[PDB]
Amino acid sequence: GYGKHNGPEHWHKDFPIAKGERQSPVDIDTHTAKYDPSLKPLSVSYDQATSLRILNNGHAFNVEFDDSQDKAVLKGGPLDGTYRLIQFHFHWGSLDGQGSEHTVDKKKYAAELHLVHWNTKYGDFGKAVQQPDGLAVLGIFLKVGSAKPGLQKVVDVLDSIKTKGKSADFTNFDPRGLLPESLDYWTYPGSLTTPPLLECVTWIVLKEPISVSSEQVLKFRKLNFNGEGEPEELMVDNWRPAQPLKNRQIKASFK
Ligand SMILES: [Zn+2]
Repeated sequence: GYGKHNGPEHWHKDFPIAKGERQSPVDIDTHTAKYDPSLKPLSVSYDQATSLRILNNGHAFNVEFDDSQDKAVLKGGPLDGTYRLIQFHFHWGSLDGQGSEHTVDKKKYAAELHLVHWNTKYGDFGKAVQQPDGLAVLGIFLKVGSAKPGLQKVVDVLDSIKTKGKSADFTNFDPRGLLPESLDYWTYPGSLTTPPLLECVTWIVLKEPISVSSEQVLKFRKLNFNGEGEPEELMVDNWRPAQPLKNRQIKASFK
């Protein structure tokens, strides 16, 4: 979890890879990122996306998709091959001034959306996480301002999954409603940002944030880390701090 006695600063004791060479998130220093003209544009094909369910797993809430066929896929950019969307989730703060996992020149956003995809050549998500190129996660920053209409269906169902382990049917949700206008991105190799912290992720972090209203993000902060009938602990600040870049270069698709 993310408390004072089991937060990210303790994870290394159970998951020694927490101190590894390609851990995420990181600070993106925009002046030392390298423009790489050989990076292709991202290809996001989400028209046939089939959402199934939304679940409070005690760390965040996940919206899960049917990933048994190539329905919603990410290609191009720095990627070789086809990556299927399996779930998305957010990280957010107790205050608007924090919540994102990645930072841009040390600037924190109010929240960060992760669309998680796995490389179809490995057959399933479980095998993919064991490979250095197993996952691609698209990261999108949220700043507080105008409401995001395409997010509201998610906000409205949160009441039904308040506590850990609760799930609700969540069909016909279109993830295209959560993308910014521009798909310019930074990319670097990294890890999952929750345990088991495996170093299997190609990160693709979009330069343009989306805006959500204060009321929308306030509703995220009413969820609970705990299960029903346990003492209430609000689900806030479920973000891991920036880790050292070590021997990695962040590349940019844009100048
Ligand atoms: Zn995440």
